[PDB]
Amino acid sequence: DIFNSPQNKASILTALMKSTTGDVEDVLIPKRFRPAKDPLDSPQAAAQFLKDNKYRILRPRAIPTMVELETDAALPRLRQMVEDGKLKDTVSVPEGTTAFYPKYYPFHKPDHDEVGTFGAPDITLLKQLTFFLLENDFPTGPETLRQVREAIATLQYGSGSYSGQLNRLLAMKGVATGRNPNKTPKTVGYTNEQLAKLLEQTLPINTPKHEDPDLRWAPSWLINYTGDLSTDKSYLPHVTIKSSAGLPYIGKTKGDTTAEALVLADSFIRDLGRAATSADPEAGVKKTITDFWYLSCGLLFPKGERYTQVDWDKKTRNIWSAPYPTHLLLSMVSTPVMNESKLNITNTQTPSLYGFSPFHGGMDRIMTIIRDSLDNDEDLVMIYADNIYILQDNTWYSIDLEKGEANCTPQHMQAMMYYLLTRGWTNEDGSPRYNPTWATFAMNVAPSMVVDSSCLLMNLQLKTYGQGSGNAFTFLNNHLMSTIVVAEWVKAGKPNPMTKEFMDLEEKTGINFKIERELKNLRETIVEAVETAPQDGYLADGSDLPPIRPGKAVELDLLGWSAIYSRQMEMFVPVLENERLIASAAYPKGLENKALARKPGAEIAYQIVRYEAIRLVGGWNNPLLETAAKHMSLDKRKRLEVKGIDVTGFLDDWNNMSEFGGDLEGITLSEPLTNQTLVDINTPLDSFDPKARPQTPRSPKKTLDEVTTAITSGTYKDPKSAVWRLLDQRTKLRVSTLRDQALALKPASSSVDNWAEATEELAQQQQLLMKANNLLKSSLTETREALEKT
Ligand SMILES: [K+]
Repeated sequence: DIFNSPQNKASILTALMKSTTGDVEDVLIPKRFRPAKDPLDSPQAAAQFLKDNKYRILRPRAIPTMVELETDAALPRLRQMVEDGKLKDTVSVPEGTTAFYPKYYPFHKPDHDEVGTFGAPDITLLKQLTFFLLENDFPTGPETLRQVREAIATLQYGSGSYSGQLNRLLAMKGVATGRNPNKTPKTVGYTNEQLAKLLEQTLPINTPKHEDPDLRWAPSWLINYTGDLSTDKSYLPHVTIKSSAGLPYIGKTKGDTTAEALVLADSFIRDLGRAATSADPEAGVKKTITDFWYLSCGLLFPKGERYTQVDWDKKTRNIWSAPYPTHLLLSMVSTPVMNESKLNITNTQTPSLYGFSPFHGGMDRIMTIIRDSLDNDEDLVMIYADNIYILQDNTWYSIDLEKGEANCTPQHMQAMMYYLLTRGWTNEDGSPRYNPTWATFAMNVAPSMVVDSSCLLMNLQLKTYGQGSGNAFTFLNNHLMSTIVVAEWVKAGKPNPMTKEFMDLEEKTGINFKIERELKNLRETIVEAVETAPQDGYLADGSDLPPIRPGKAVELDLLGWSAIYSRQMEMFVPVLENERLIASAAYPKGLENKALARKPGAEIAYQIVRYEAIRLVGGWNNPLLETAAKHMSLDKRKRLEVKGIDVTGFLDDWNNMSEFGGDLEGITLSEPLTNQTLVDINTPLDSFDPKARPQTPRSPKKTLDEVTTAITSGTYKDPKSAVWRLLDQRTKLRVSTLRDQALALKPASSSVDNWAEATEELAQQQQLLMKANNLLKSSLTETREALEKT
């Protein structure tokens, strides 16, 4: 026995403990990340950490124990549903004689003790990329491989840690109260009417459909159930059935608690309305607020993201999981308006990017606007929640509010409520599409329920600094804050984003922000993108292959998208920003959709979806990534065909299972991705003429620049409409005045004969009584005080 293939001889100690200590490291494959043990994973350690860092911990409040009530007694409008056996005959409500302190313990995965399939990097793809690189002469191949391996080695998809969540809360407090403490719109210098005039341009809205119910009813009254499928309708917002119910139902989904949410939402709105018109509105309103304190406390859910391994315990984004009744009531105000307001820069003369999709010509419409602005030597601004985009001095600037939500004051949300109730919930005659009860909830209570309220982590009831990220108004409040920053930029004579004059806008507004991207020589970059467009492959000559040499991309990072010029379509098309593309390839999310995960059909289809989606979003233009992902999806498809396993239904309706499912609803993945798929996703319904875009619904002819100029002159301090004047006065008057405020609104709300004249007289009357400083107190402060009572 001579020349036998060597086998590793090791000590019995090594053998016993299965040690790889001696073994040669395969630098081609990164080791799995194992999160450290978390020292802040106990209520004692977490509370001490927060105390040491001067973070406010509230005196804990208790929720009454659950009591069973008859569904038909609690929800009389749904008696028929109970009778038809379609709805449970009992509801579990917090009306007990005893009470409990709520506890929320979220799961953080992976963790020190569990490094499993959740958050696993795509090592199979890494191996496929490696092998395809050996077999193919792709000039961009080595860089693609390096990038995917580096993302696997440095990032981690998962739900962070308690330390990450706690450190994140500190960062939010610092944004809100630290270097640049928050400022209410009034402190900055804006009245609710002045802000509404800016929002008419930055966030154009339409009124809800005339057939949509006004804000006059208890939520359950918007449910019409008879049994007749043709007439059965809910006029309420839609909900994510598998999402958390929030307080007072920890561990339950919205699906398990819809009847309970309706009972609680009905009760809160009913009690509030009665209290407001009672003999003592202050005592009654404060009692209702205290009784339903839990409707203002969000479960501090750790957000799943592709975090950096080194900053695993330094930063974990949180989702402020709003109580289902609060969510329902807030959504009743925002959704009917927003559903009718998908107005953005591609379809309306507005800087708004609300409802934007880069697909179906969207990216090309943006590129046309960018090119025209560059040609006409004009500045350009675009706004999307906490994202600001500025085109000035042949440069594309991406400005993001620093931890956006943390900059929010209840007054910012109150101004948004004013905008929605004046511009949205209004009839053609100027009369309100709401009653005093709804104006009370919307204007006086709602902003202090989700802004500067509280959250729950473990058994700790913690202060929330700013607005709760994930609440129904997150986008709207963030968009209003960006509007203030942009308005201040215009006022300051449009200082370049790289200057101190631009950075000084942080103090002027009390809103923290940072320049995230500076894309220099824009005009030249766009020219290069067109010139370098390949003649070969997908969207070039139409063949089902990636280009040998991909063209230059205009790296706008416009809501995560870059632009590529297509010779076949003679237009710019979106491709997911490189860094996001690589991170999604390295750390794919799993089947993260309800019970869907238990459906073998969905689980199986997902494995194909996962690779098809990575190709669709931009992988198609990365020769190595397209080659490997195509191979993998085809292999999976072939196994199914050979085995006779049908998942076509899940492949057709794939959108629900992919982080990329948005907008791409009309595309099907039952057939493999081809050049047609790419043509289809990029096909516009209509040709584009920027000059043909309709102007904003309100103040059409006016631009944001014109409105800013008017505001600096002291214009729009007060609305002309008496109905609107009453709503602005509502923001200044203390809760004890609610019964009298209800009387001032009743004529316009009831649309009585001569309501307009009556309202004018009542508004002037109210205006006079507001000369008494004793009557002047923010109901938002009164709400917070009542919510925090023990
Ligand atoms: K701030």
